[PDB]
Amino acid sequence: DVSLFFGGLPAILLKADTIYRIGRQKGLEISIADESMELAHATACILRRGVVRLAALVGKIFVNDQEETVVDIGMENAVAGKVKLRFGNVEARLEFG
Amino acid sequence: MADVSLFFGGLPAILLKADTIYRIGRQKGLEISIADESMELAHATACILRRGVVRLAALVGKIFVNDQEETVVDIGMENAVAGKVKLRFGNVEARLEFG
Repeated sequence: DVSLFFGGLPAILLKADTIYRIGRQKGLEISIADESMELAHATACILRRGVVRLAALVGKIFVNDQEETVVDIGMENAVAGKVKLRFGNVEARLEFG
Repeated sequence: MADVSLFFGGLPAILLKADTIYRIGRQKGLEISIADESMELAHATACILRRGVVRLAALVGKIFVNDQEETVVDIGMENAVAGKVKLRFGNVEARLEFG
């Protein structure tokens, strides 16, 4: 249903009822080694069926180049089923199935 | 001082460490796992945003700060009375205490 793609990783198949921790800290669901990412950068969740919530913690988040603090994203917000994300200076892509 | 602790009734205080994402929910194995029906499995997160300031973000569940609903909120000593800030996660009462 909702997949998250960072360069160099397998697609992350986002599951319900799970808090995804995103940062440069090791041992997180999404640990990215890039120096532009904060140790505790952000968190993602499935808010309800087909809808992902992203929340910025210590790091900044951009959705299609617009800064957001907290944002809910579903297929209706996508272009050709995709959304560009950026965490610090690290780009990623969400895809809705 | 820059000590910030989270209290859920009759649980030991959780002292919040910098650069750490605290998962808050009913799911077992989280930093803050609370067995209450009104807590969602993936309810919220807390993290030290900067010295003496905690950011809380509501995920699946709702958060209330001194009874006012918030989605993302930053809380430091300026929001405390006698060192305390009242929080609610769903129907679960909690408080932040600032050193």
